[PDB]
Amino acid sequence: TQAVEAGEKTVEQFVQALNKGDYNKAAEMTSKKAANKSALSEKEILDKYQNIYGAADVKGLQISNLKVDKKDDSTYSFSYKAKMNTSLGELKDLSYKGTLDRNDGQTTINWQPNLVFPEMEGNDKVSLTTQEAARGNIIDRNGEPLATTGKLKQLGVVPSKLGDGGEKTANIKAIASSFDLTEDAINQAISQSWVQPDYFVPLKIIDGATPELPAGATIQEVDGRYYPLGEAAAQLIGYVGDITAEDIDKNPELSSNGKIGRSGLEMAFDKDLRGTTGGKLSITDADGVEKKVLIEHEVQNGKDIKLTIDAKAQKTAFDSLGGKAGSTVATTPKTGDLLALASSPSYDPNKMTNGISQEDYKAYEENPEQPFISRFATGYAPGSTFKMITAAIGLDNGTIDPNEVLTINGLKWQKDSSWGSYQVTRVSDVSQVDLKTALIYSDNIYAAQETLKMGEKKFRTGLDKFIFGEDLDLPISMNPAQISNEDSFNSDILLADTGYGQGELLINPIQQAAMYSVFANNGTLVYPKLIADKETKDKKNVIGETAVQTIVPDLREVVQDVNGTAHSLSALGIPLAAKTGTAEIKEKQDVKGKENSFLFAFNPDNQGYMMVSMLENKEDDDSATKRASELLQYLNQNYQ
Repeated sequence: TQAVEAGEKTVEQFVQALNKGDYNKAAEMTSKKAANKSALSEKEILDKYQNIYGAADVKGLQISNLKVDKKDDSTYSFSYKAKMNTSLGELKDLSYKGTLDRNDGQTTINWQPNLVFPEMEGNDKVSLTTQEAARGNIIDRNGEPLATTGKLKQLGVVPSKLGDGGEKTANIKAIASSFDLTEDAINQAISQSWVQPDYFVPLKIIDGATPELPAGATIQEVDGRYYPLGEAAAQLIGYVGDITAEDIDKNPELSSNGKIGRSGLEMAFDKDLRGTTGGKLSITDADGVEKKVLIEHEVQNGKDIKLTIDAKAQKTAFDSLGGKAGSTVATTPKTGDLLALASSPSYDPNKMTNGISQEDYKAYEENPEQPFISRFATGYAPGSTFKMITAAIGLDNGTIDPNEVLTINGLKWQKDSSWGSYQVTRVSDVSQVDLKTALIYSDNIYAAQETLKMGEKKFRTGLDKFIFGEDLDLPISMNPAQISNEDSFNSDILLADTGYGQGELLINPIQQAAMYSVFANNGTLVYPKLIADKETKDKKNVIGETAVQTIVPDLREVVQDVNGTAHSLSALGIPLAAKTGTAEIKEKQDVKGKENSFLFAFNPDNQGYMMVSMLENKEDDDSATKRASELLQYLNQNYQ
């Protein structure tokens, strides 16, 4: 037992060194090269594991059922079950066996090639052939492709067929102007270290019709990932990139030859989209004749993924933002289907997944408006649109009488002198303000006063019935919405500011569309849904049906009344309930004050669609309502 336990320790240290890829450390614990001892030297054992385990991308060698006994005077037999991960999947239930040598004061392993794979002997070889899986597609609610694998036209040049001096400069100028390329790029591309005179130097993926090809330019058809909506859905869909050696070390079941999702749904659904590699891992004898098949299965192409997105609504929602900073979310509020998740400004995913320069990529990262942000999944203060929620809560708990008229004088207001210089501000100096008037004119002072009357306890009781703190079941990285930093406001100012939607509230556009769905479901909250096949999930009695039937008619007046803040939408001539909003942010970079513009709108007749749009850090005289008519027409026509 004293020496048997030393043998158990040596075997366990051997598997550990193999598991960690430190093959030299494992080889240094083997007996001398001899018959009945080790079959190879330490360097040859190191090279044997490094070549074989490296070829199969072996990872996570784990053992079990270890048994160590005694065979001779200084010979101890050992055996164990083992499993490992390879580029063809998990190799399970392996029967390893060997002997130990306890000559001096230390115990070594009589290494044999059967400690690489169980049934290897002498100079057996290992073979691995693989077949790449084709990546599945991402499609919209009607089968339109959002992310697909298609054939791309690759424009490139051969430096030998380009010219010598003068005619070479002319062809480069002709190719640069015929395909919209800079002249310095074509010369820099053909002058890279890897280029040889006869090589095909790829320049640009051209889409559509191909112009005339000058001397040296050729078009080659190559397969690659393609995004038909382009930047219009770049943040949601994401992009794929080349797989690196570090990716394979983390997951050997990837294809070192293929693509991996780097962001968006391409990354969230990388496993389902990439499929599984086919092929065979086999042992052969000294000559290439096959002995034992360790792992074998055919290739399984990636499965498709069908979204709730409407490809036309997604493109319209993105285009309406005009490249400004903002986001738009469209839903069918009775089921939660996410028709559109637009974020602006955006990046070119086709350029990212093909060839993008360090300069163009840097321009994306240093852009102050940050096109890489998924703004539909970023927490914002909801803005004064949030009056609807505060009103609904105030109606439910009897604090708010819809017909009671507050008297408000001026554009500023504070509870008392303890607020110091701070005052709640409104835009319209309306003296007599009831609930309907406050919603039509977007009166923040009314909301702030009603919130203070209601009090924190009653206000939080109404807010807690929503989805604050909840993790939505969506394949989009996102933080749960919050009412404030802590469980208490500990401030009348913070309570009042929250009343019209801008204290420490953080609610992303998707979570806003979730909350605001109560007005299209008689007080039932319907959780948003992105995968088409998923089941509708709702939350009942979030606000009272009485509050809905009081507020929605007022929200119609926000559009229909001549002084409603969304009155420009009455030009559509469609049934609309809407609510605009604003939010002031501290900025610090300009320390002048940034203002966000919000729009909420849905069909109050059939509840067929709902929209939440926002402009982040709006330019002067710009608004979300000014940009919404086109999307509202489309949704009203196609979602009743």
